Order: sequence, then C-alpha cells, then structure tokens
Amino acid sequence: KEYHIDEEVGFALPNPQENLPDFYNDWMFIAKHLPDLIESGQLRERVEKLNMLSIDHLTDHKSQRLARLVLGCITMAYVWGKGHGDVRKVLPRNIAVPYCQLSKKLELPPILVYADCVLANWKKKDPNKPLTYENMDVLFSFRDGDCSKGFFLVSLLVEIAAASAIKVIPTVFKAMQMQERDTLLKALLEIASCLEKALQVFHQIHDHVNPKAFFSVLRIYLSGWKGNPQLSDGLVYEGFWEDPKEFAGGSAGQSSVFQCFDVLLGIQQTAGGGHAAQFLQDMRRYMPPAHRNFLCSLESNPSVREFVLSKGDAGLREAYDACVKALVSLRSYHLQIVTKYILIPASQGTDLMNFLKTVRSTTEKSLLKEG
Amino acid sequence: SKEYHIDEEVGFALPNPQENLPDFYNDWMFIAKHLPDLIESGQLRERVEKLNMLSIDHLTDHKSQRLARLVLGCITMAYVWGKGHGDVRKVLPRNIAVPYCQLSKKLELPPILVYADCVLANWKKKDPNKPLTYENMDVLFSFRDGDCSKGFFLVSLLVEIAAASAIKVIPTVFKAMQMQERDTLLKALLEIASCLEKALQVFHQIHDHVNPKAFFSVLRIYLSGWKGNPQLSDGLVYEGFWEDPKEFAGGSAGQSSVFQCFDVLLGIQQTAGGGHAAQFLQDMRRYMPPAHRNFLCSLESNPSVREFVLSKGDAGLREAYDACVKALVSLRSYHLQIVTKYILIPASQQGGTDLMNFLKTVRSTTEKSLLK
Ligand code: HEM
Ligand code: HEM
Ligand SMILES: Nc1ccc(Cl)cc1-c1cn[nH]n1
Ligand SMILES: Nc1ccc(Cl)cc1-c1cn[nH]n1
Ligand SMILES: Nc1ccc(Cl)cc1-c1cn[nH]n1
Ligand SMILES: Nc1ccc(Cl)cc1-c1cn[nH]n1
Repeated sequence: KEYHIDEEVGFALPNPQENLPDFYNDWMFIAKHLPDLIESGQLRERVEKLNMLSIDHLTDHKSQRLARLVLGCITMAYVWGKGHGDVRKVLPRNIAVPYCQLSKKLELPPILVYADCVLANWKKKDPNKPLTYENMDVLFSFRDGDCSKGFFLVSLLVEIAAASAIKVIPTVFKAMQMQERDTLLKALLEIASCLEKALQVFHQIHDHVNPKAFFSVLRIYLSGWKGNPQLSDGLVYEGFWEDPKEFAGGSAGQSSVFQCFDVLLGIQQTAGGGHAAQFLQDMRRYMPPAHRNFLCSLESNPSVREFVLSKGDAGLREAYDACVKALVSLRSYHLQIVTKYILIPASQGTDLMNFLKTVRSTTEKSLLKEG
Repeated sequence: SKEYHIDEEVGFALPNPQENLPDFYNDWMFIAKHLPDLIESGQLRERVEKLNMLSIDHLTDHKSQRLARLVLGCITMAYVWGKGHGDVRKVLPRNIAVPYCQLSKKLELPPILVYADCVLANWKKKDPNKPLTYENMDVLFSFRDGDCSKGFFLVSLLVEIAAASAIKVIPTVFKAMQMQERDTLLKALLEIASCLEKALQVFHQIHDHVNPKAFFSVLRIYLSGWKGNPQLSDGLVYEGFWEDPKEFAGGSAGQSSVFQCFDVLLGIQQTAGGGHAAQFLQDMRRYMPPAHRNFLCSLESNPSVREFVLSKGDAGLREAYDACVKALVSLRSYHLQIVTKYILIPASQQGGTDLMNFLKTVRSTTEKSLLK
C-alpha cells in the first residue's frame, strides 16, 4: 500500500532531489556552505539578508522535501551558531514564514527531523552502482569534520537493510488470515534475517563516526528547543506565530522502521503512560504523515504474537522469537554505541540510559522462550 | 465501514448494552448499583475494602467485559473521591484494583472511568418498542442523588448518535472521490452537514436535564482523574498491580472517536502542532476502545477530501464542504456557551481562563479550514 514505502529503500525517499529551482538559489547557497558561513561568522548575517521567498514554486513532493531539508539545516545553524552557547531565540521572518508554510503543507513540525537529515539527505556517487557507503554522499552538513556523512549514511544503510523486511509484512497478515502455516513461518524467519543483517550494517558506524566529533559538534546542531534550558520558552517563528513554540530535536525514534517491528510483534512500546511510551508516541508526530499511517494501521491488524501463542507450534514460536531476539541484539548493540559516543565523552544525563534499557527490557520480556 | 464496531443505527455507541453481570459478580454489582446511598451514608469505602478479590475469567463476551469496566470504574471513582468533599483515597484496594487493571489490559483501555464506559455502555431503553429518545431512556449507573448524571450522560449519547448517522456516509465520500463522481460527493457532503446540524439541535436539550451547580459541584468531581491533579500529584496506586502510582486523565468527550472523526475526515489538523489542544486530543485517543482509534487511523490513511475539493474549481463542492466545517464551528461555539454556564459562572460562586482559550484554539482551527 502507498504509505510512501519504497520496496528497495523503505521509508527513505528514493533518490532525493539535489537542486531546487533557480528561484531558491539564496536558500541553496546558505545550505550548501553552512560549514564555511558558520566558520567565518557570516551565516546569521546571510540569513537576515534573505528576502521572503514563496514556497509556491516548490511543485512536486521531492522538491518540497529538499526545501524542508535546506530550511531545516539553515534554521539549526542560525539558532545554534558556532555551537558554544551563542544562541538566537527568534527565527527571522523571511525564513521562519516559508519554513512554517512548507512544514504545515507536509504535516511536519518546523524543525529539522530524522526524515529530513537522513531519509532526504543522500545521493549516489555513481547512479549505476549499488547503495553502499562508498557510493554515497550526504547533501548537507553543519561543520567540517562533524561526521554528519558517517552518522546520517550509516543510519540510512541500517534503515534500508531493515526495509527489505517490510515488504514481507503483508505476507504475515495474509498468512494469518488464510491460515497458511508454512507461509507464515517463512515470512518470520525472513524478517529476522533482515533485522540480523541490519545489525551487521550497524557495525560500520565505528569506521565513519568519531566520538569527539559527534558529542561536541554534531549533537549540538541536532538539538531542539523543547525542555532545553538554552531556549527555555522555545523558538519564536517570527511572522508565523506570536509566541515561541517548543519542538523536540532529531532522534531515530522519528524513524518508523524502528517502531514498526515492535508493533508488528506485539511488543507494547507505546502502551501505558510511562516516559518511554510517551516519548515514542510523541516522536510519531515527527514522522511524515504516510509513516504515521503505516504505524497505526499495523496496530489495527490482528496480533502476530497472539496468533503464534495459540498454535502449539515450536517452529512458529522459534521464528517469532528469532525476530524478537534480533531487536534485542540491535538495542543491546545500540547501548554499546551510546556508551561510546555519549557516555564516555560526557566524562571528559542517565535518563537516557534508563530509557534505552526500558525499551530493551520491554523487548526481551516479549520473548516466548529463552530465559 | 469495516469491523470498527460501527453500529449503523447508534454509531459508536454500544448497541443495547448488558445490564446484569454473572451472579459470580453480585458483590461488585450491589456496590455499583447503590453508590448514591452507600456514599452518602458513609458505607462505601468500608464495603470496597472488605471485598473479596474476584476473578475476570468468568466474563466471556465483549458486552460483559464492558459492563464490568463500567462497574469497577464507577466504584473506583466513588472510592477515590468519597463524598466528593476533598477527602481523597490515594490507594485503590488490591481486591478491586487488580481485577480492574487486568480487565483494563484485556480491553486495551486505561484503568480509569472513560467516555466509552459511562456514556457508550451506560444506557438502556425503557420500552424496547419505542425509539431512542431521552424520555424513553435511562442510564445504568449514577454517583449521587441529584448529580444530573442521567441528563449529562444521555444528552452526550444522543448527540453522538445523531452525529454517527453521518458515519455511514463516509464510505460514499471516498468512493465518490475515487470514481470521480462529483454529484455523489456533493450529495454525501451535504448529508454529513445535515447530521452535524441535527446533532447541534439535540445538544440543545442539555439545559433541560443538567443544572449548573449540580454539575459543577457534584458530577464534575466524580469524573475527575489523577493526571496533573493536585489532589493526587503522583496519581493513584493500583495496589498489587503496579508498585508505583500511575497518572491517568479524567473522562472526556474527546475520548469519543465520533467527536474527532469529522476533523480527520475534513482535514482539520487538530492534533497537528505542539500546542496544548493538539496534545490533549492525541492523548485522549489512547483512552478510546481499540476499534475506535483504528477507525480514526483508517480515516487518516485516506486521500484528503479537502485537497480533492480545493482542486476542482467547483463552487458547489466547496460550499458543501464549508457546510460541514460550519456545522463543526457551530457545535463548538454553542459548546463554549455551555462551558460558560456550567463551569465558569458556577466557579465564580465558590485561573481557568486557559480553559476557554483551549476550546477557542480548537474552534479557531475549525474556522480556519473554511474554503471561502
Ligand atoms: C553516535 C551514535 C548514536 C547515539 C549517540 C545515539 C543516541 C541515542 C539516544 C541518546 C537515544 C535515547 C532517546 C533520545 O534521548 O533521543 C537513542 C534512541 C534510539 N536510537 Fe540512537 N544513537 C546513535 C545511533 C543510532 C543509530 C545509527 C540508529 C539506527 C540506525 C539508532 C536508533 C535508535 C532508536 C530506534 C532509538 C529509539 C529507542 C529504541 O527504539 O530502541 N541509534 N539513541
Ligand atoms: C455541562 C456541560 C459540559 C461542560 C461543562 C463541558 C466542558 C468541557 C471542557 C472543560 C472541555 C475541555 C477539555 C477538558 O478539560 O476536558 C471540553 C471539551 C470537549 N467537549 Fe465538553 N462539556 C460539556 C458538555 C459537552 C457535551 C454534551 C458534549 C457532546 C458532544 C461535549 C463535547 C466536547 C468535546 C468533543 C470536547 C473536545 C474539544 C473539541 O473537540 O472541541 N461537551 N468540554
Ligand atoms: N541516526 C540518527 C540520524 C539523524 C538524527 Cl536527527 C538522529 C539520529 C539518532 C539515532 N539515535 N538517536 N538519534
Ligand atoms: N529499534 C530498532 C528497530 C529496528 C532496527 Cl533495524 C533498529 C532498531 C534500533 C537501533 N538502535 N536501537 N534500536
Ligand atoms: N459529554 C461527556 C460525557 C462523559 C464524560 Cl466522562 C465527559 C464528557 C465531556 C463533555 N465535555 N468534555 N467531556
Ligand atoms: N468536536 C465535535 C465533533 C462532532 C460533534 Cl457532533 C460535536 C463536537 C463537539 C461538541 N462540543 N465540542 N465539540
């Protein structure tokens, strides 16, 4: 179904647009040269000299997504500046207005989001070679040596690997309805295979992302203004709203591949009123609309977990457990990554580690056997 | 409409709910059916505390699990709030806390009284051979004598039913857009506007059967929850189920999918943005039966009726669309007048000006969707 889920790249926007119309060259210059303009203290001056351009000449969807990315990166650069506390609390009206206009048109909040800086922020080097890190580049970066190419592209390659399991999801629910046991068993093993491949793709992050680079540079420009003391009241989108609005910074929780497998397998991540559930439910507000619809429509289907629990079928239970264990392997490896890239650099705060352990614990206790 | 538990006659209301539980649950039912006297005489909390822990497994069909949730939910409200004078109980006894919490998880609902409980599953006909009018209806449970719970619960129900007759027209709208049937779509939109206009007239009856001071001082107290409530800043302890207390919001008509589905269908992005109103309405979807929030999800997964109408240069289609938007504005404007009379004026005779601004942002979002 057309939930904007390509069968090759999944939730990624397939072959994103690299260039806006010439009408938007003033946007594209500031975005193309964010590291240079920030380095010379010229960025904020160039943003404030902008005319208010109409979003009307952004016709197709892909050009609209590129413009959201361009404006999202400029906004983060304008707000955070050089990244050392010199912050602006008011977004100039000539960029705040078209940004908020395009954001509402695409049902996304006016802040840089995972679907912007990952799913719409890549290109093939050679269009006839496959989707490998060596054949890929990002379209925009914040500062030189911020390892944004490593962080964005590795996340994208993990997402693409997991995406090949999504084309199998309708086979699951059809087989449950048709009571096709062998079909369902094959589908589950195939999903666990793709999730286990995504873990191997995840290993690449040590080669392309440096802990100091991420923690002190890249993490700053991805921060938001919701519960942030630096902007305690939010950001004023001058010309579009009178009062400052709070919005959360980017997070892979805004990726719908990384929530749908919990939904598919009956792992109740968003159930209840806890903080982990509320966070994962909130980050859904930051996904493209087609991605929100894919999640809640999965929750409308009969439970895969209930079906397998009722069949007395060891093969079926082992295949279901294979998928759940792959999620556990992913989130356990993820806690290793967070230790290396946030915990040990902040030693030279742990609500974070409690949240990640809560989400993993919920996944592990969904296992049918083990223990 | 799919198996989203849509009755075509009463909509999202539960068709003729069950009145009596298995005799295995007479201890629950005697308490719930006698809350007015048990509370006023001061027997209630003691009787709740001396209850035996009953099991849930003897509640088979959906209609009975729902009747039990309504039973335990009212008992919970009565125990927590007592005589409604500020004496609050912050621990729910395990013998009632854990059957409630179990049955709540089985129904994918939070363990607190909800709109689907005290409205959609809290009614009966007097004469089964007569229509669904107020005179021929009654509720199954109340809190206190003179709390006006019959008028409040039933008028809300009759409005939902009047609006729900438009739901059977929703499939016609999306098929008309897909088949490119301009005349069918225009007829369907006008029909939807008709049901919302009729629902506003049903709304008028609220003044006949609900009294301001009785609602503000009595009924509103028992419907209150424990989420951001200073009287239970940390929530309620469901003894023997969760070690820690849990916060859960009070009952609200925003917990009915009928009252949010027309914003969805028309493209009023009420849950969009980060404001208080958008966050409240999205959170209240977790307090809906799963079939109801599946239905809302299904509507959101359809092509935009608003984008379709805007792209056709058809003044007839735009005016039919605007008629549906106007009816929602009318309902919410009349609703603001109700809140003034039933909350604001009584409260000034014992701040909550954020309350009117909250409702006004929702009405304003509706007005801003008019095409011309
Ligand atoms: C330098 C590397 C990374 C760091 C420092 C990091 C940091 C974090 C943190 C702190 C959280 C907790 C929620 C929050 O506060 O935002 C989180 C959650 C999450 N992260 Fe990352 N992350 C990294 C890499 C990745 C990658 C590459 C992916 C996927 C390709 C990923 C997937 C997720 C997901 C899905 C969540 C939501 C929790 C869950 O579903 O388990 N992380 N991450
Ligand atoms: C004495 C009568 C009433 C009072 C005092 C009242 C009060 C309120 C209040 C205070 C809110 C704000 C949300 C909250 O704080 O919970 C609200 C919202 C709402 N009310 Fe009621 N209400 C009354 C009757 C009704 C009835 C009969 C309906 C039947 C449909 C209704 C439908 C709604 C809806 C749908 C909302 C959500 C906001 C929106 O969608 O615009 N109200 N009401
Ligand atoms: N991989 C990511 C890519 C982009 C953005 Cl904005 C966030 C993340 C992320 C991963 N884990 N937490 N956030
Ligand atoms: N929750 C996830 C679901 C799917 C995939 Cl492929 C990865 C993750 C993940 C990665 N890091 N933390 N969680
Ligand atoms: N009509 C209602 C019926 C029942 C309950 Cl629990 C709440 C409401 C309501 C009205 N306005 N906001 N909520
Ligand atoms: N949002 C609504 C949607 C449908 C109907 Cl029938 C009524 C309302 C309503 C009533 N009062 N406030 N909102």
